[PDB]
Amino acid sequence: TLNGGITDMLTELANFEKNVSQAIHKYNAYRKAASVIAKYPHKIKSGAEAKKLPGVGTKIAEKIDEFLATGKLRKLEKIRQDDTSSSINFLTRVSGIGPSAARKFVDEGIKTLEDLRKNEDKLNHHQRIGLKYFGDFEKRIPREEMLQMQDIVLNEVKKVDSEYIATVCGSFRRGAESSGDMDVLLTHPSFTSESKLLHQVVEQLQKVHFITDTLSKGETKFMGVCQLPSEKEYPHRRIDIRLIPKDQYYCGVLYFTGSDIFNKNMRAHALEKGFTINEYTIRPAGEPLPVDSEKDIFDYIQWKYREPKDRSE
DNA sequence: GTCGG
DNA sequence: GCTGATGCGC
DNA sequence: CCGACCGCGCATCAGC
Ligand SMILES: Nc1ncnc2c1ncn2[C@H]1C[C@H](O)[C@@H](COP(=O)(O)CP(=O)(O)OP(=O)(O)O)O1
Ligand SMILES: [Mn+2]
Ligand SMILES: [Mn+2]
Ligand SMILES: [Mn+2]
Ligand SMILES: [Mn+2]
Ligand code: NA
Repeated sequence: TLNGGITDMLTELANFEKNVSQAIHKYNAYRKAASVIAKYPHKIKSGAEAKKLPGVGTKIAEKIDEFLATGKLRKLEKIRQDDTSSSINFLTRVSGIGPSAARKFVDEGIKTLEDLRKNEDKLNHHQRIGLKYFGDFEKRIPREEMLQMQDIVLNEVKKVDSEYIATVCGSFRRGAESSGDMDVLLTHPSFTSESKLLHQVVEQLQKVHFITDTLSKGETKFMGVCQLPSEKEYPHRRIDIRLIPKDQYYCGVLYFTGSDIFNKNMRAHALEKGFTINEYTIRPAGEPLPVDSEKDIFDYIQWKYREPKDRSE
């Protein structure tokens, strides 16, 4: 809230570069700037003050100067008013509609939610589900509901087999008071880096009607929809489940706890210490080093350990 | 769009 | 009917 | 001043 007007501005520019310009590196540049400014403990008075921060450069400092002077950004004003930009931006809020589908739709005059309904036969399964739950998927999930969801998943998992271990990661594990979705990391002793495990868990969650819909499902990843049992229905929620080798659990939990900016910052700092981190391993790239805890990974790269609650960048 | 090389 | 190409979310 | 900034699992379909 300290520099919220600035970070909101940079976030809206990011979304434009992602959805309309299809410029993913600019999208990420804007987000890294919004992130670093969010962390800045002073109220920003000038573009030059902001330019001191790593990731804020010449062009953002200028935009910051204009925002500070006028209270707005002319570039954003023009985008908002541009029918094609505005429509593409909008359509990409449907899960399953990305920059390419959005732009194709808009070129054919499909431009609003109603139009998508009028044309559901042009949508694939994922997009039809995105449309069906459009409002629900933009609602946040209160931590109290996440706690009930956790209990359902952790118990139904234990029903299928007691050696399974499910861990809710993402913003929940970082202790956020609300979450955009539910991210679940799954392990079983029989699946290691050598050695239907996911399908058994998915189908049970379907059996007790927690999982309502499927977006994508394979041997190691499930993307779908779930809903707490009900009164007014609870909203339908996005749920992601990943099955990962048990001996790669801690790299996995580190990664899927995030945040995504934190992961970016860690993989870059890793390189600055001779290491390379991914979702599965940490390597000097040579053999995967041994890991028994998240802190093991912090140690290797000489960072002070950070509890999950301190990785929300 | 930014920054280290 | 198959599959390389690519989109999507992450 | 110029390139790196992750790369992958899963679904779809244009082009044979
Ligand atoms: N592009 C990316 N680069 C690096 N790491 C990435 C990533 N996308 C996702 N991740 C990682 C970190 C997230 O915390 C985690 C879950 O990704 P997520 O898409 O569920 C976002 P989350 O952090 O859970 O907040 P929320 O909005 O859902 O409440 O997976
Ligand atoms: Mn999440
Ligand atoms: Mn989300
Ligand atoms: Mn997720
Ligand atoms: Mn990857
Ligand atoms: Na979308």
